Amino acid sequence: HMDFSFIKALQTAQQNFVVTDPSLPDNPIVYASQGFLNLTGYSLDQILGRNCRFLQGPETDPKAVERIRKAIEQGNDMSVCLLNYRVDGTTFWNQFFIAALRDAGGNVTNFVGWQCKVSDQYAATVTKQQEEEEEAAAND
Amino acid sequence: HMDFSFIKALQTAQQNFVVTDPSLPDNPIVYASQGFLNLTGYSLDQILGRNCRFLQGPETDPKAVERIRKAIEQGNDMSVCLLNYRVDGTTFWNQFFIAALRDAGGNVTNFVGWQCKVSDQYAATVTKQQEEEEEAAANDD
Ligand SMILES: Cc1cc2nc3c(=O)[nH]c(=O)nc-3n(C[C@H](O)[C@H](O)[C@H](O)COP(=O)(O)O)c2cc1C
Ligand SMILES: Cc1cc2nc3c(=O)[nH]c(=O)nc-3n(C[C@H](O)[C@H](O)[C@H](O)COP(=O)(O)O)c2cc1C
Ligand code: NA
Ligand code: NA
Repeated sequence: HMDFSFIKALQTAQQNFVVTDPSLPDNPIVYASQGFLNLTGYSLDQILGRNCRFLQGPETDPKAVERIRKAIEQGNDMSVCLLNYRVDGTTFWNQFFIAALRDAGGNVTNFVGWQCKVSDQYAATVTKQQEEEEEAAAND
Repeated sequence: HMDFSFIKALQTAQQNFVVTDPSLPDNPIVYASQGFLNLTGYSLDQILGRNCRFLQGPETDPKAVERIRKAIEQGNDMSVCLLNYRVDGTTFWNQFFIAALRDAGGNVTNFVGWQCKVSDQYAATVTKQQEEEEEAAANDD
């Protein structure tokens, strides 16, 4: 159950992340780390106030995006590896974690998204495990 | 280790981390990632069942360790940059995050510690901010 301490931790450790505000229209970015800007090639001015879906493109697996979409609807933390796109259309494997931050009332005030770029070889092992988990699940 | 979402995230992202069990004497390591073993030079046989304090040595700031000690006592998540030691006695700057993980009853069942190695130059800017925050605080308290 992560709090503002998690944002401070990601910031000081120079991680790639964004903070969104679900009380605003389309749950937009309200903060992006210098690491995120370096990873994606966007300026802060190009992404502030925008939904993170601009990272997706035609080879992104819609099943991975659906897992993120459901986690946001439910306020559930989760992680998934999926293909994302830079400002120039080049791709990277994003081992992605999303956490819902709640106030003392237990209301979700913000989401944090942490992007870790992984190698093609490692992504192939992680997406194979995800494909296997997805099948085990659709058998139960 | 766990079904805790954050532990799964740290594991899949190949981070350096440990999980402890505060229900056991001296809150020992019950899980360490391959990244932690690679960063510190320890093998699992040397660290399972041990308190993480083996990472400290003479140049570690005791004020940083005290902040971690208090966070554990209170079940508060926090981060701090402090000097830590590998098994061979060589040092590295550990930008460190600790989180308390709770069951449905809200009891702390585990702590997770996430170690990010940072450069001497970057650590110098972070510890300066810590020194400045400590003074600003003692001008209130
Ligand atoms: C904090 C946060 C971070 C996100 N980061 C990513 C990301 O790194 N990659 C990605 O493909 N989608 C990311 N998303 C997901 C999209 O913003 C979006 O929620 C998803 O595409 C589902 O919504 P849609 O169907 O309206 O596009 C993130 C969402 C949030 C709230
Ligand atoms: C999950 C967890 C991870 C820890 N990781 C570190 C670390 O990376 N570096 C460190 O110097 N101390 C770390 N500690 C702190 C020590 O284990 C210990 O709590 C601290 O030295 C204060 O207690 P003591 O006064 O009994 O030594 C960690 C503690 C826990 C519970
Ligand atoms: Na796009
Ligand atoms: Na030692």
